[PDB]
Amino acid sequence: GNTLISVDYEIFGKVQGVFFRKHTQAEGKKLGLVGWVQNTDRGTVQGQLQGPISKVRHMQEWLETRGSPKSHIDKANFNNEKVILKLDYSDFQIVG
Repeated sequence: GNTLISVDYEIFGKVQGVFFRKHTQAEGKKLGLVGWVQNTDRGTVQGQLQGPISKVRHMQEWLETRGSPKSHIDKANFNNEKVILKLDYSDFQIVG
């Protein structure tokens, strides 16, 4: 059992109408992460990532430069980066 972290994310850019949520869920699962992703009312994509630090950090880089193939990302805001006792999530859902 490694040090587990959680981080909140919000992604600004051409991120809706580009299958962003599907590809986020897929990549999170590929990297062994749990959490969630949704569209927000301000046109951004938002969620949390939880998992081992190297895995979360990789997904953070994904969210900074890549996302779904047709998306382009202006900014990824991260906050509430915290060490956690255990995962709060058992899967990675698209929730909104």
